[PDB]
Amino acid sequence: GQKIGILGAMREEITPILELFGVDFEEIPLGGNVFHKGVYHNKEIIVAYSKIGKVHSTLTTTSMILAFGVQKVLFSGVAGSLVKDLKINDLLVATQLVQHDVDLSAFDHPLGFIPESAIFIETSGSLNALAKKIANEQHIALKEGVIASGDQFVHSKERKEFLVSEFKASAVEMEGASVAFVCQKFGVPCCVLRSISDNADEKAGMSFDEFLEKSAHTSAKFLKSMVDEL
Amino acid sequence: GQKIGILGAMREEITPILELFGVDFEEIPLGGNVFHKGVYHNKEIIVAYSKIGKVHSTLTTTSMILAFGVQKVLFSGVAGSLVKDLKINDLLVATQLVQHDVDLSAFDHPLGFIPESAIFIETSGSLNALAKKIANEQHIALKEGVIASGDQFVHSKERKEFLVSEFKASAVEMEGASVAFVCQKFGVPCCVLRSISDNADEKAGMSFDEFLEKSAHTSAKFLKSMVDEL
Ligand SMILES: Nc1ncnc2c(CN3C[C@H](CSc4ccc(Cl)cc4)[C@@H](O)C3)c[nH]c12
Ligand SMILES: Nc1ncnc2c(CN3C[C@H](CSc4ccc(Cl)cc4)[C@@H](O)C3)c[nH]c12
Ligand SMILES: [Mg+2]
Ligand SMILES: [Mg+2]
Repeated sequence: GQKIGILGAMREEITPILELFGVDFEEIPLGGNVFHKGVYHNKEIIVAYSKIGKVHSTLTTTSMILAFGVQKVLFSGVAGSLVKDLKINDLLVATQLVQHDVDLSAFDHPLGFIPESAIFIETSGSLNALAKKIANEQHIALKEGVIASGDQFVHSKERKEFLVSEFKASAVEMEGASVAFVCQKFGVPCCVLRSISDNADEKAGMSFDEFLEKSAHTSAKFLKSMVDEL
Repeated sequence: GQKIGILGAMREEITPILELFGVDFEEIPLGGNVFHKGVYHNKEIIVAYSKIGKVHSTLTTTSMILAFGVQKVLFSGVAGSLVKDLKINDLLVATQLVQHDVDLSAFDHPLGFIPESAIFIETSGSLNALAKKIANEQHIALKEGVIASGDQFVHSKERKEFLVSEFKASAVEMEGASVAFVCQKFGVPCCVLRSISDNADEKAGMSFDEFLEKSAHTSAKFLKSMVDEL
């Protein structure tokens, strides 16, 4: 089968991936990351956590593509909810992603826009449709929406309101847009899957600490169900 | 000699590099970038502009290392001044770089800090010392200081004051910390050289437009003088 890269940002997001897949992994260090290489259902899987934020995740995704030759990238992890219908533990796939902290307004560019790029980065319609079909068959809600990514943990009503008003984002995290961006630049199909850990508000830190483990597991289990169909 | 990667962020920052080196270049596309491969003074040189910002520059630096096998990376371009003694056209090398827009304060981390990383990223003491020796011999001032990098063009007194107070930064740009970070992760020596284009204040946009071409040339000419000693 096709070689699949599987990414999280934090070790906690990939621990359930390694456990749920349950196969033997070889650990390969490169560029400050540890890549776990295994075989699952006749497919090579490469699993890593990037470390937090846009630079870390850009580097790790580029390494996955250039050094390991992955043919698709599936990102699994947690996110903050920006919409009332995404509750703790709920899943979404990002149809589009934006770097919400990019600001070239001094040159009259829209927020999120960089010359020679675009505000919104697309993911794989095929992988997103597969996710939705699995969610429907398993009787779980799966939102499809915009994810905003930046290098700040969002924990205020004011910043939430900006993300909703400026980008119509449904969730916020720190890595999805960079992962999807790298994949687009190399022509590699990408899916970004997140489970809600908090509401990105004043109490988000406490909610994140409480729900990281469960939400990371919810996303990882769903990612595995996608790989089972690939 | 050793294979050298030479990076700018904007096409305008590498146009003088290609012209000043004056050799034949082969254009090689990869990952949305165009790499210009030439031979200069018995050294292979790979020149590219990354496009603006942290994600673009992280990707291009990773490609330079993984796909082209560069053994050192020299970054050349322009920057906004945060200190009175760095005037338009003046040069500095970054002794350390910080991602000034990283904010994990919700988890009680210092600004700029990411777990499993550090606030300040180091560059090559050898390359920085070479730069200083060349500047002294050529009778030009060369500051050695902290450069702050983020995904916003800085154009306000308030943000300048934050960068100086929080990080003691001397200049601000959008790519240096990410380039230096990637190089550190792969063990590749890095030097980040910038020429001042503006004062990062309310009028920075107009100053940048006026001085981009000259400042980019000043940095490129100095970078070439470093390569002449390598
Ligand atoms: N409200 C929010 N804002 C941004 N990102 C996230 C995420 C997703 N990721 C989790 C993780 C949050 S930053 C952090 C720092 C130190 C420590 Cl010890 C625990 C967490 C980042 O990889 C983004 C969940 N909620 C978020
Ligand atoms: N005050 C400042 N703040 C941040 N970065 C810089 C830089 C360095 N780079 C130049 C370039 C500024 S962003 C931009 C966008 C659209 C257009 Cl058409 C022209 C410029 C980025 O690669 C950062 C110089 N001054 C800066
Ligand atoms: Mg594409
Ligand atoms: Mg080192």
